[PDB]
Amino acid sequence: PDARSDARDLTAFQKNILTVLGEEARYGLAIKRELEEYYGEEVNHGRLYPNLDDLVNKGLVEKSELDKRTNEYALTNEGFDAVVDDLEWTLSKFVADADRRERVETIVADDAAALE
Amino acid sequence: DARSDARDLTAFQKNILTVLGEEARYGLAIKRELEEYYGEEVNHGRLYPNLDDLVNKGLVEKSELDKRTNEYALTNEGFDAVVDDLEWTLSKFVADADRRERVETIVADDAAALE
DNA sequence: ACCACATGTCAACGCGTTTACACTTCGG
DNA sequence: CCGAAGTGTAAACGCGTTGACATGTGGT
Ligand SMILES: [Mn+2]
Ligand SMILES: [Mn+2]
Ligand SMILES: [Mn+2]
Ligand SMILES: [Mn+2]
Ligand SMILES: [Mn+2]
Repeated sequence: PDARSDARDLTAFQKNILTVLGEEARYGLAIKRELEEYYGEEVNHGRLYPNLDDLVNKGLVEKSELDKRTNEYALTNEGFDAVVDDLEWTLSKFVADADRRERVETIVADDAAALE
Repeated sequence: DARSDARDLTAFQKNILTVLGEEARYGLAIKRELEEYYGEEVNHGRLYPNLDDLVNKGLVEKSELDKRTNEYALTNEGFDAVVDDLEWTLSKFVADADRRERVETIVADDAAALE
């Protein structure tokens, strides 16, 4: 299963969900909150869960049960490949000269600093 | 703020800005590059409304190349939108040392492709 | 028991796309 | 001139969202 064949037709919402899960696996409403933080608005759970269900059916997300009212969503191996593939495309178009590159380098350096 | 523009746009539109972040191009050149990305035919009836909409949002400038050809380029605002989305994806991808070194090798390979 | 939490589900609604027809412009 | 290039554009159409109802769980 190639993640490219399955992840280039996803909507911005779905791709943002995968990026959130790229940080760490999360239960439903925790994803909602982090999406809400990115969008600056409220995200309707009636939109989240069906989109999580779609990503599951596409093979990009696994749905496990923490307790029998809570599910934990996480990226499959194909899901992580989808996140990597999207980043390699974004970068291949952004890294157009040396200034663009070092900009990315300081971004990644600052990100690694926040992790300590 | 760069976030407020980037968040709303659709995937199709951000792909337009990613394309333009590499280089300013004319309409059908954007079309062909997205057709290579999607691996599907891209309807021009879909592209031109989207580029124009991105102009009304102040993220793309529409200039005259010929009087049958337009050149589309990123405004400084559109660039900040591209950079902000890049920063968010990276902020959530660089979760440990291996993730960072993965991004470093990608960026290094990209830089070596420049010549 | 109480009442959050967590997720399920849907159809009226919103909205962008598809699929056309259409124009003016440049090359040979 | 004649065809392709390049872009314009609108209505049927497809298709995901909105905003709500809904169930069942876990905590206190
Ligand atoms: Mn979606
Ligand atoms: Mn909600
Ligand atoms: Mn990709
Ligand atoms: Mn093509
Ligand atoms: Mn076309």
